Amino acid sequence: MAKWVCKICGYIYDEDAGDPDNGISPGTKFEELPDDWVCPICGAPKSEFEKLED
Ligand SMILES: [Fe+3]
Ligand code: NA
Repeated sequence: MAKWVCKICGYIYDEDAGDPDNGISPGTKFEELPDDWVCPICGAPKSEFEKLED
């Protein structure tokens, strides 16, 4: 699955890992993260992530 970078701090949201400590099971696509999910490192909103692909 895809990976997304936090353009603030460099955290990688890896869809295969999810974010279970913050309520997100492995395999959750970035689009399906709740609108108010934030970077677990710096708190950046979803708007500050970019998908790692061409
Ligand atoms: Fe961040
Ligand atoms: Na933190």
